[PDB]
Amino acid sequence: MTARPLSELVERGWAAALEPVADQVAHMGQFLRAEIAAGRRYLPAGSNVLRAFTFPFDNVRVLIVGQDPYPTPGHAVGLSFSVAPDVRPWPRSLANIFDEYTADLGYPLPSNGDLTPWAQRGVLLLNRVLTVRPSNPASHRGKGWEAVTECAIRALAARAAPLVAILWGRDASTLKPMLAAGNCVAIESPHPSPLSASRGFFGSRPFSRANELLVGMGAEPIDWRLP
Repeated sequence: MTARPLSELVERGWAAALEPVADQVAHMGQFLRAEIAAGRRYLPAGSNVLRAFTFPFDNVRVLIVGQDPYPTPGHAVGLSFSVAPDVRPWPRSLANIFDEYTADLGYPLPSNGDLTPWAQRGVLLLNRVLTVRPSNPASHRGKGWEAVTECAIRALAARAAPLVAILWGRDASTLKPMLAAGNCVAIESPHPSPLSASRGFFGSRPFSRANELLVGMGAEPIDWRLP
């Protein structure tokens, strides 16, 4: 977060949708300042923390949920699982996601790990916790992000609009009630995560299944093709 008001930090739709957690967003901005004061660091970069909320709220057709950002410096860029275009090699999680991408859609291996194009086409790459202390996985659990991303997810589900949800950070029995009060929400089950690999993730066909569900709900499919 930051010191600007919600309308200045995130896209119009998202400002309105996250209105009820305006204060909590302000608190997280104050939390991040006080971490720098305490001599601790955070990822991703301040300007990337709410990056997922900078693509139109009205356009989101798919939700992909993760838990925490990458704990390794230079990985986390504020879209779940994405890395900056010059990051090589990819993290294990993204390498696994991309194996499934090639198996499911038949496309070639992406040129890099930048998932911006998915975010542009209305895939919301949301982590439940939007910051982490570097080299310390899950270090910002319970610091207040959970209420923000919960409000994000409940607001997304309350739209009169199609939504498909892919859960890649487990937490099914937490997330599934937030998505159940929606009208046109289909949840991909079961819920392997990228590191489940050959014990459930590979062959889960998340991308093709999302398009079949979208088309069944009267919506356009996602063009998953990365450069």
